[PDB]
Amino acid sequence: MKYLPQQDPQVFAAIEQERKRQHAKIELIASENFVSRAVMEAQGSVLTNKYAEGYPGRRYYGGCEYVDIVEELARERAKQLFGAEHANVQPHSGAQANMAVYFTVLEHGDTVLGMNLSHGGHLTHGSPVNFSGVQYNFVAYGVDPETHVIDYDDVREKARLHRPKLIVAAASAYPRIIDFAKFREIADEVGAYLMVDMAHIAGLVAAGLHPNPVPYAHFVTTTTHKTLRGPRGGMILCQEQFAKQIDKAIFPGIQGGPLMHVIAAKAVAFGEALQDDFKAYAKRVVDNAKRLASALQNEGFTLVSGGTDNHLLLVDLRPQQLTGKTAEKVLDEVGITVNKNTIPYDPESPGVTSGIRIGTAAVTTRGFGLEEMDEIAAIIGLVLKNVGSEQALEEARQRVAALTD
Amino acid sequence: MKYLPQQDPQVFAAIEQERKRQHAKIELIASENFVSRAVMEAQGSVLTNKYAEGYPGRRYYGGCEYVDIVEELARERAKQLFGAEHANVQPHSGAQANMAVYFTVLEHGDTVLGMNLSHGGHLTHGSPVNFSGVQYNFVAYGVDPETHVIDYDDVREKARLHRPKLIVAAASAYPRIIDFAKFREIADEVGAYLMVDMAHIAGLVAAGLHPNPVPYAHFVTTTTHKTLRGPRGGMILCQEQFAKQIDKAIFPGIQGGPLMHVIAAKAVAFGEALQDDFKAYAKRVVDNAKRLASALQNEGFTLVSGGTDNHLLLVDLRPQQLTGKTAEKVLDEVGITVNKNTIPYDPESPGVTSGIRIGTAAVTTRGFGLEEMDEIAAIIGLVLKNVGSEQALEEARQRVAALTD
Repeated sequence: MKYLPQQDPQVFAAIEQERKRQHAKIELIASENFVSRAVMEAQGSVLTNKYAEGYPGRRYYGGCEYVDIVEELARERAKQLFGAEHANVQPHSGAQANMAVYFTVLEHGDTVLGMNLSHGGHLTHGSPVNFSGVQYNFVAYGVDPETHVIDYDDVREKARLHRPKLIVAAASAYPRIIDFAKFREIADEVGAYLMVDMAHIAGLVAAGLHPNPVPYAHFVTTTTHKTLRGPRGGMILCQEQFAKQIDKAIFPGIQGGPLMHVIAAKAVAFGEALQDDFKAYAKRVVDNAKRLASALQNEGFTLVSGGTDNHLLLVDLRPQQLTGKTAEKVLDEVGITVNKNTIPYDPESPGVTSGIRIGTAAVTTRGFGLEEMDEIAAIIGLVLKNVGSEQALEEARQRVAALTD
Repeated sequence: MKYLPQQDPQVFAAIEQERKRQHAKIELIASENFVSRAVMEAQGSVLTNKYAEGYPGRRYYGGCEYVDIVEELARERAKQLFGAEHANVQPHSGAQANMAVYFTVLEHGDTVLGMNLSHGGHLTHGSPVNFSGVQYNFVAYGVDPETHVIDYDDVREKARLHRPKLIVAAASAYPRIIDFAKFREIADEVGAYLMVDMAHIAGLVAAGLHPNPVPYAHFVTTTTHKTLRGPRGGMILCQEQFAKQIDKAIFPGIQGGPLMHVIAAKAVAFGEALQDDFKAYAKRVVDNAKRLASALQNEGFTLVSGGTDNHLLLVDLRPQQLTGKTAEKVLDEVGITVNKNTIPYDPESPGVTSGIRIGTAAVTTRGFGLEEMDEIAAIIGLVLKNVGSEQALEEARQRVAALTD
């Protein structure tokens, strides 16, 4: 940076702290990643200056010829990545992407069927303190109490009982492949739309490592910043039949001016995802997660569902008589970043939990491989089996530093 | 830029076109401005990588110590700028800032009283194709048919008749000072909350050139990217009594992860606005608008309300037998960027209009003064009085180029 250090020493010092923090820690928050310098440069461009309400070639402001090129690049590359008939790259976030789909097909008070939030469903899939649960009548399906795999007969029963207008599939903390074909079959049985929120798994889908929801779902929502490794924001994919309605839902429905610089950054990220090396990256993410899962099991940990098919895993800490809150805190002390996370049928509150959620997307981006996964698991074992030993924690600290260099 | 040109030639070429366009044109879109290089660098930082749901010291993710510093800098500087008791710097946009306030105090179907959209009110102040008009029951007050000043007796009558839960003051196309004291008096009479959407005038308020709504309003919303000259995004100000509710409305209510890099950019912009030179800048904006108004009147143009108290003006093109659409198009041909805009009591549709909206914030940022305002008015006169003369348009083109260098 050249101008920020002089203009704003306070902001610059804090940004520098954050940059150094991102290098020093072992980042295992499953929703996080590290964007490329190209993505960041696009976000830091003069495109922030442009009002561009509307869509390419159909804007409500003059002078949009070039931001139109940028938005169309984003849309076309997204369609190439996911094989979708239509893309809307304007959503400000995952929240707004989901909000727009709900606004498109539902009226206030309509019934929606989503994944149980404490089994892996997201805030925007019906929390009573979120617009989703306040605006629409959410009901929930669960995972099997033993296998922790989505119970598709429960999806079906809930759908047949409650008769939702919309069914939502996908999750913030589900470690297995989701069967979109079965969701669509159930949706078809009850005459419901199917929305798939692929936010977490989007990069894996792009790389052919998770089944693609696009051919099965009426609407696919996603963030651009998780396994897709792009800037912070949202996106909607859908068939041409819903294109006009979806676009109108984003604008003039729920947003105003789009963030053209972020949209540029989206285009860049999609371009990166189209490359062969991104496919190799995504395979390493999944390979690393499986290796980490196996290594943690070797350390004596129980995993929700018994492992992972994707980028993330959930440790059930009940065998260790630890809460997720306790584990999160102590791991923070040694430089490992995880989230406390409810496990299916958790006896603890969401503020406490019996689990920790871990993902490999970020560490894989920084070049971690199988050997590093073994060591991460070993350090987690050392820490969680010796929470009261400051010497154990100091050893962990040194081993974490050894990994981040 | 260093990495983008190599990684993504297509995106880079389009960004470069846009950068050059921003230099070449006379930018008179009233909602636009040019951010500093420091603001852009903050947006292009690694802060995009950080999930930070929640608030400073009260986050749902570990490792937020430094993004907390950044967000608190934004909040404290905003409070210093506007004298507000509380700031929420997380809203992704003006849309989301307004959305959150509505979510805080209203239930589905509640009556809200806002400015007539064709008299200057914004999309999010009750358009039937926007969430505001779909979710809540909007009624409207108007300006006087002759003076084009808000009719405060109409505000009062509408309030007493319809009994709104909330009154919204502020506008996207109102060239005069708004009397927030009168709005609060009316709000008090009917037991309604008062929200002021100061998006357009925020920089002028910060500079003491427009009365501050903060002491009169329960909630003040704004964008950060208009006269405030910051990054693209939203903000909410309110008294401490509503702080908790407002914060909960933004998260977990209507958003998820905030854009920490944009929040950094907000802090930077607020820091710039706190400086003496920003006050001088804002005075030049208002001085320039008054000069431009006078100069246009000298060219024979009629202005809505007969001039301006702020950064923007509205030309009533009926005396010239031109539509706003026609004027917008021909000015585009010569390198002057304006919006078609409905005038109060417009006989034309919103797709056609009888007016153009012009603002001086952007041209003032690039260093334009009073002499430049005279020349801009002269060029607009030359163009709009000679729409059928290609030689006149070519002369205009050359004079525009002369201004932008």
